Amino acid sequence: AVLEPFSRTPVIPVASPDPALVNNPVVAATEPSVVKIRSLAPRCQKVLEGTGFVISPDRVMTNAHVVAGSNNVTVYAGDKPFEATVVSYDPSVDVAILAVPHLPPPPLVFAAEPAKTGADVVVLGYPGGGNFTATPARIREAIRLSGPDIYGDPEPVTRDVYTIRADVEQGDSGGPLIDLNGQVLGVVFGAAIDDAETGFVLTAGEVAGQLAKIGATQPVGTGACVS
Amino acid sequence: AVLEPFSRTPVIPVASPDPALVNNPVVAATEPSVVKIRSLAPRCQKVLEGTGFVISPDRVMTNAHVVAGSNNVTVYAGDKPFEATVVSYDPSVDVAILAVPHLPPPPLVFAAEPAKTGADVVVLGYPGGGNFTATPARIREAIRLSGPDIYGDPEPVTRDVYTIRADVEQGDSGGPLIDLNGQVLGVVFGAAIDDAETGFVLTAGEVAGQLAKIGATQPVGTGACVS
Repeated sequence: AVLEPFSRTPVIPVASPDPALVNNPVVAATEPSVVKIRSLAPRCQKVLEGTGFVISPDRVMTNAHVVAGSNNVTVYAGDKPFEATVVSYDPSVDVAILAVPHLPPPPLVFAAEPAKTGADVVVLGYPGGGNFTATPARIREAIRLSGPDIYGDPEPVTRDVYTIRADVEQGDSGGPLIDLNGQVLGVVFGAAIDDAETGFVLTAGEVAGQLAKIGATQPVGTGACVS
Repeated sequence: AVLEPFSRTPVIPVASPDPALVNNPVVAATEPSVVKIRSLAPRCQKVLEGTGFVISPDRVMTNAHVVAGSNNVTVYAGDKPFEATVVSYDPSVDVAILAVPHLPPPPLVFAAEPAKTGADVVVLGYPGGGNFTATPARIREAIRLSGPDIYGDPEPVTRDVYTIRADVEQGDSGGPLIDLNGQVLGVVFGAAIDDAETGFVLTAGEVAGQLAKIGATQPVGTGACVS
C-alpha cells in the first residue's frame, strides 16, 4: 500500500522584512513612476483599483486582473487623472499594458538579473485605492508556479514567479517589486491564501514577452469579469 | 396572502415550419456567403465550430461565443480556408466581426424592417461543423430578452431577439436567419433549454451597432472561455 496524502515543499523560510525599508531613499525616488489605476467595471458591478508602473514614456504595466471586465481605465500620477487605453491584455500571464498620453513620470527599468533568496526588496502600491505605500519585503525563492489563469479557464498556466515574505494588501496588484537599486524585479499580483506572510510576484523575465506589443495603439478588450 | 409562483407568457405558438424551405431557391443563392468558422481554443481545451456570414467585402459577422477563448480563427468558404482576425468582439451583445482578406463571396444585406409573427424564414449554418444545412423556421415574436452575458458576468444584458419555431443545432450559432428575399433578419445564437422547438436570434437592429467598428483592422482579444 502506497499512502495517499499530498505533500509539497514549504515556501522557503526567510527572516522578517527590514521595516526600515519604508524610509529607504529608493522609495521616494521611485514613487513618481508608480501609478494608481482605477477601472470602472459596470459589467462586474465593481470599481477595480490597483497599481501600475511606467515602463516606457506614456506606457504603464499592470496586471490583467486590475482591468479585467472594465470599460474605463484611469491612471493617477501626482494626484492627477490621465485617460488610458488598454493596448495589450494577456489573462494567461496576467499582464496589461496601458497607453497613457502625456503621462509625466519617467520609466522604470527592469532588473537585468534575477533576485536571490533573502534579498531586501520593496512592494510599491496603493492599498485600498488609498495613499501610496511602500511595503517592506524579502525574497524567498524564484519558482515555476502552475495554476489557473485569472478566469479559471480549463488549461492551466505555468509562470516564473518570486515568492516573497511580505504583507501584500488589496490594491497592491500591478505594482512593482523593486530592488534597492530602484529597478523592477517583477510585478506583484497576489498573496498566499493559507500562508499569511507570503506574496507572489511575476518575474521580470515572465513579463518580458508582453513588451513585444508595447507599440500597440488600438484598444483590445478586457475580457470577462474575474469570478 | 399573495401566492408566490413565478409565471411568464409562453412563447407565441405558431404553425410548424414549412419543410419545403430547404429547397427554396433563396437557400442556394445565399449559401456562398454563409461561412463555416473553426476556432482553436487550447485555453478552453476545445475546438469551437460555428457559422458566420459576409456583411461587407472581407468582413464576416458571427457570435462572440463562436470565437470566445480562442487563439486562432479560420473561415471556410467554398471548401477553402481563409485566415481571419477578430477585429470586433462584444460579449454583451454576443457578436464578433472578423477581417478575412481576399474572401470571395459577396455580402448579404440586413433587412430594413422587422419580421412578423408567422413569417417563413430559414436558419442557415453548419450543424456539427459538417455540411451546410438550411433549417426551416417560422417567426414567433420579436421580444426584449434579459439575461446573463456569455460569461455569466454579474450585470445582465437586455437585447432585442426573435423567438423562432425551429430545430436549431449545435454549429448553427453565428449564422443568419434569412427571409425569403435572402436578406438577413438576424443572427441565430441559441435554442430554448426547456422549450424544444424554439430558437433565439439577435435582431438586425440589435447587431447594427457592431457595424460602427467594421473598419477596425487590429486584433482585439477573445476574452474568457465560455463555462
